[PDB]
Amino acid sequence: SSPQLTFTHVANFMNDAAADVSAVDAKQLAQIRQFLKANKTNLIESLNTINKLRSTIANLLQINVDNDPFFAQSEDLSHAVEFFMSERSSRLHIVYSLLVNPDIDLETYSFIDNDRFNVVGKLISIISSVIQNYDIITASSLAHDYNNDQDMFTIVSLVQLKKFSDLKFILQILQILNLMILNTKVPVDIVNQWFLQYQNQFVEFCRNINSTDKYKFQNFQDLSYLSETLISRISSLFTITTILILGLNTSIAQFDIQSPLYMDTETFDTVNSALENDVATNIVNEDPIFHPMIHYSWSFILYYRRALQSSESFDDSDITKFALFAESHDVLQKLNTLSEILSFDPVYTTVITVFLEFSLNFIPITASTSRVFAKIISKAPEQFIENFLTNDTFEKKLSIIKAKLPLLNESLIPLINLALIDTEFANFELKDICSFAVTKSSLNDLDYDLPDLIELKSDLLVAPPLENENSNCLLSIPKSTKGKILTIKQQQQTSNLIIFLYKFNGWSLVGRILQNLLHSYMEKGTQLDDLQHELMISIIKLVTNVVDPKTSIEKSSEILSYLSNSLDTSASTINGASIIQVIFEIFEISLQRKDYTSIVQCCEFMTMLTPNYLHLVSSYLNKSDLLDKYGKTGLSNMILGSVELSTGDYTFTIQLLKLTKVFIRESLSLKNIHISKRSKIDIINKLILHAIHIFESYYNWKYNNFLQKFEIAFHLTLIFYDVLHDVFTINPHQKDQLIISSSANKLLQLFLTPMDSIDLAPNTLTNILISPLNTTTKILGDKILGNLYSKVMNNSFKLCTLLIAIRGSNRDLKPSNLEKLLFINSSKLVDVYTLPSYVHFKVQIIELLSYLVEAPWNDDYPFLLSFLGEAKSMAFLKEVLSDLSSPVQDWNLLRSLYIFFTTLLESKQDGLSILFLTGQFASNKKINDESSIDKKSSILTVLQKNSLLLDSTPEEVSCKLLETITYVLNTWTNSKIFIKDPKFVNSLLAKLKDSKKLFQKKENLTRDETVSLIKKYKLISRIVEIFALCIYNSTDSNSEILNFLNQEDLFELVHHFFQIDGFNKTFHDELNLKFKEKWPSLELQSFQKIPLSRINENENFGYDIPLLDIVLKADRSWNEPSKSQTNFKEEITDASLNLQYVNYEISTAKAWGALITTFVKRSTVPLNDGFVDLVEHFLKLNIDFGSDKQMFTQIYLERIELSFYILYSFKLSGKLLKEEKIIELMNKIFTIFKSGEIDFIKNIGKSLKNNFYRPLLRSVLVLLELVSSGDRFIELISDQLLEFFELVFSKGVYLILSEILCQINKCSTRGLSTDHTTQIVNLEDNTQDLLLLLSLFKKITNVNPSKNFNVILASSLNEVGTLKVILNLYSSAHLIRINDEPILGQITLTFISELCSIEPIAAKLINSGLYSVLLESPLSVAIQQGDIKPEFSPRLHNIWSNGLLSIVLLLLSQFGIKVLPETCLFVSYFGKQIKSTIYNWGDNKLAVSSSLIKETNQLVLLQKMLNLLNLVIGLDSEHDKKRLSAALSKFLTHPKYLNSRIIPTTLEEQQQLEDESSRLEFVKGISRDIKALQDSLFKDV
Repeated sequence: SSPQLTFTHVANFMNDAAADVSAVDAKQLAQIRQFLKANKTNLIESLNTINKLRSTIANLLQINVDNDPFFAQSEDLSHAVEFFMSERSSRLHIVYSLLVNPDIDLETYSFIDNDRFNVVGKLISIISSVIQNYDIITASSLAHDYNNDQDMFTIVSLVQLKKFSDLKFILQILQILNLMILNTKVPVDIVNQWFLQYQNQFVEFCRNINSTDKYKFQNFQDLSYLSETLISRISSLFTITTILILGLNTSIAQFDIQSPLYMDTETFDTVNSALENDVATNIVNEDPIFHPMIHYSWSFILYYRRALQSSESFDDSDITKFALFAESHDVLQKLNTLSEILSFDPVYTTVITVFLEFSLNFIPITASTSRVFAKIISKAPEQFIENFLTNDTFEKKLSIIKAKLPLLNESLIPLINLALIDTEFANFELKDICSFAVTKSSLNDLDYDLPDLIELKSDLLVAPPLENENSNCLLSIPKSTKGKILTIKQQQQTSNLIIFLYKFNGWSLVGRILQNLLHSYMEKGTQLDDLQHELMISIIKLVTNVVDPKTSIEKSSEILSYLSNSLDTSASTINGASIIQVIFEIFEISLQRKDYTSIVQCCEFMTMLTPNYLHLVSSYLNKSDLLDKYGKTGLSNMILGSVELSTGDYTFTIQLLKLTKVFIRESLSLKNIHISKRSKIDIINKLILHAIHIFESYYNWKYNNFLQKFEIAFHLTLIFYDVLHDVFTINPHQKDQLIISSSANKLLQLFLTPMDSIDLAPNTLTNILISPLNTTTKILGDKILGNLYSKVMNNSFKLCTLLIAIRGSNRDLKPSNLEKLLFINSSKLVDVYTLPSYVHFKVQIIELLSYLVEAPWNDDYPFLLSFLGEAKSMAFLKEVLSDLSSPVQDWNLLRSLYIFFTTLLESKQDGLSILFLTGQFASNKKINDESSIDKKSSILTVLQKNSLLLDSTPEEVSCKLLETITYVLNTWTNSKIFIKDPKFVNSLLAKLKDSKKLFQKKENLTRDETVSLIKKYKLISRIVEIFALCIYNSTDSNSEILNFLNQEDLFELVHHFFQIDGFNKTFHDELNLKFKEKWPSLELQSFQKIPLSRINENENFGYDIPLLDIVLKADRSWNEPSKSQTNFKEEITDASLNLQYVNYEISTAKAWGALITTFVKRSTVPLNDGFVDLVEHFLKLNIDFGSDKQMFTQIYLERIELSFYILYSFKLSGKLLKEEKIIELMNKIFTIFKSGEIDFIKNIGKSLKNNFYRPLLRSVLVLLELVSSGDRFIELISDQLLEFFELVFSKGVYLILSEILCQINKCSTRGLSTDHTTQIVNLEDNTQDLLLLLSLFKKITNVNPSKNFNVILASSLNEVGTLKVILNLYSSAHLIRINDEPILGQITLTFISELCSIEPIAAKLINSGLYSVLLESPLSVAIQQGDIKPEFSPRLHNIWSNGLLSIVLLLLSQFGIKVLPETCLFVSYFGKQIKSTIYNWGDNKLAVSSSLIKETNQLVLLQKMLNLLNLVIGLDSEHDKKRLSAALSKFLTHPKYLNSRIIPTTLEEQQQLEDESSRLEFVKGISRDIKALQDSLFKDV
């Protein structure tokens, strides 16, 4: 059936597409909109709804069984409950997503806009219904007691989850309702319903749940503190909703009087009566029914409403009672607490800011009010802050403060508090103060002349604000200063003040006041007044805002200069006077006295001071005692152990972690070279030590605020990952250049530990990974409350993946304990994978599993199937199958699943792979047979289904699908279920044919064009690999691939895939050069990426852009290049794509070569002319020096091999081809073999790279086997053939034999190393000298050579020198023993016979006298000694005997009477062996074989031939022939005697005797040959 979409998946998709709607796939977007248009009423209306355990939980859910079929038949009831919660939350997620961004579906959005207030009323009714059944029925259901205890625990846990989910549901509905009713005119019906159900149901519920004074484990503060945390948010949101319904508007920053509430005279009465009833019955309960904000704002609403009308009647009877109530209930601190609780969303900050701006008119600005305003308003958006600061009422109230400014509590403290709103506003109000107000008890001390206009006739000394009494510092007012005297009460609804106009700076005054406060801080001690202490903290915070990096370094420096003008010069610890030193002294004193607020504020100051002033922070951290110094515990640990571990607040720890993050990032920069490396290294090491100390213990602390625990783990996992990533994934050829290398090494040592280790860092990481299975983590970590937990989790997943990758890249590192922990906790990750509420954690889990499986284990291998089990593995398979087959699917999830399948197929996890492929466990291996795959529960079915959607599927997903298919095909299975339906092969062929976008490839490609080319290459490589496998496994079943390969125009399509021309060496070399003059301290290769794994194959080429951004963040040339300057960012981005392009081009060339090779191997029919054209193309490509740049010289080798085998395949078939192409190929192969990248002449290549010229040698040998090419181009043919012949033969033979001389004696002063055993397998003489050279010699001699060719050959041989090296190698054979026998002489005779076969060479060599020279050798004398028999060395002895007889016979036959004396002396010297053989044959007891018959026939042929061409002992006299004939008559009559005398001494003789014996052939050959020769002799005589 159809899987059908669910609300959770649609909500996840809309969350993904909430940023950019156009960025998502258009078809998926259209299908999502089609789903939305069908479900328009089910979003909200379906929420409304007006065997004992299942009935109890069904009553708990307040929904019928048949209403939820998924809940009905779910085996695990917890899964059904989780699914129902997820669907209920996802409906409102969809509604909120539509409200926030209407562009997702404008048709469904309009369904809400036209029915806005009906939806609002429905939301209020739903909130009331949820509150009604929150505890009335759930508590009764929990109170039930049937039997068992595990069921009771499960029911209790489910009830607690349901209650917390109900609270989260209320929070969600409140968020949506506040979004809807904002800046809208609320009808009086909604107002009445809200003001009725708020008093009737909401406040009592909140108070009852807050105080529960009206199963033991997992019910402590881990549970009770949760409800108190949620109820506070719920009450704050009720307060905000009540404020919004009254008519607050953020567009005008004022209450909307024209709302229907105030135009109705009856609904106004109900609200007024409700507030009056709340006021009049307050004292019974100290907490009012309505928040003091509501009464406090109603006071102003009533005042404005009365002022709009004419009559007022009573004034204080009704207007002022609400104000008095609010003031007596401490409205300001309640407002501050309300602002603090609602900090998660920025809208409520705007609401409170506009409320404060509205209330400005009725509030005089004082110390407490200014403090509250600074605390609240400073977090508002910039536009609302500007609106508040530009208000006319605020300006008028600020002018009064600024009038009489230097009065401490009156004006100075409120102005300092107001300065904490905006930095530019503070600068404007503090830079140019132009008023000085002085109060004096006695007027005699002032010499002023005279109604308020006075003048000063002398200089005046006035003590500055908060000046020490003993200090001599005073402020001087010059004479002739106009003054104004004020002695009357302030005119708003004071002492004798005198105000002079005096232009002075306020920053200097504030700095002097701060120094004075420091002096009293270290004099009195810790008993400083709160007013002074808070003034000090406020001044420190103001300077912190001043020194913020958001300010320009110039103006920050100017302000800090202003702040230090009036400081005392008595201090001399550091030259000059600075406010930074004052704040540092305050920090040290506060650290000594354990003052939490002061240290927190100073740590914030020092955290924000780092980016622009690092030479001060580093110096302080060196001098201060906050960090450990040589075995001495620092002040930070003293505070953490005593103060923070008892109070439960860890603001200082989080501030320290933030400082660590900022310090590391600023130290990695390039503008901080003026700071020494050693200080930075020491400080970074100390900070990393502190961070590691914090990491191993924070998880067991007690937290008053739960979010703080998320704020710590977020900062810890963010520091480790950056340090490890910047070091272990960059700079392949170095390991310690970066300043953070030591910290990275120590972190790697701590995280990766051997098996026996028990270190707590891997345990903490693993505990973080499996957190979502906790109840408190499920509740607090939900996305409704916030997204900090999700960031924590993705950081942890990234860190764990990076650690596994780093370990896997080193063979020396043994398997770590973290991987064993992950293997043990592997069934706890499948649980997270299958959780309905966690669908944004699937890709990361799958990637982690793939990385874990890919890791190599040497000693012992852990099996995933053994850890998961039989039940947990099947659930994983079901979830994976459900994910694979969905109507709408995520591309990232599909890609990750394909990568996971590919990785699992390569690994040794055979059980899991078998389960995934076949759907059944590997334990039942007997089931494996034909049709033994469960089609319903196998990945193969889904692979087949998705393989046909190549056009719709994106190219990455399809290419990885093809990788998985190839891995399935090549090794795991032989039955090709894929090719049963030809649709797959047809789709592959269509993609290959229409993939012709590879035409231009050069015409100034853009970035997107290059990316598309890369993807196309990646797809085509996999396609041709699949085709190669399909054609190889089956010869003729895939007739369509054969037809595609047999087409006429294949060559034009495939010829460009074998050429690699997409690399720009000049571009890649000028970029590296130009990077070292702009920034000479850096080299571009330092930022090169390191490939750690194939799972991250896409991001493995080029340079790291984030690291370059970190290093060069402060450089203008990197960030804002000019028009006349190069753009290094874009060039580096381009250079990273070229490497990937070249890599995939080479891969595609390799795959195409493999496919063509495997096609040519099997084909038997004659090939087309397209392959001749392809061979010509390959040879020309090698002509143009395809390896001069050393561009992956295996392309050269594969081209050579392809050309050789295509040429060789023409021998098996006919292939009648013209001689012109033969000549072209022959000339091109000569030009390849001479000079160029090949190293045959230099003799260096032959010893090492013998594969670069041996295919060429066989190609030359077998290409000449075609029709003889010696007629048409006989001139060029002869010239090229002679050149190639001499160049190969003379040089190779001379060099090989010179090397042999080197191993036997001193050839070129290299040294003498004569020995029986040397080098390996005759170097190349075994193959390169006798397999090819003599064969090509014979081919030329069989090619009808001309006399002029022989003459030129002889001339070249004389120029080189011949047969001297032959005698030298014969002496080598004398001095070299192989298998305890001299075997190198078997080829000397062959070479001699080949040389002597032709007349000119033989005639030229005989003049040098080969006979005596070869006879003088000791082996020749040993052979001449006689008594040589085949019993000793049959094969070799017959070989040399036949060789010498053949050469003697041929020379005698060819040459005339000028050689007869030489032959006569040769046979006289060699006659002893012949006589011994004759005597042995006459005496019998000798093994005679076919070789002996051949030797006897050759001797007989030489005899009478040395006679008639006018000696031979044993054959000259006729008596010898008579005796031989008598012996012949004796033995020829007894074949059985000959068979008995025959002894098989040769393998061929043994084989012949085994098969029907050999006596018949032996006797027949002997009889025929001997009778013929005897008849010839008798006729001649």
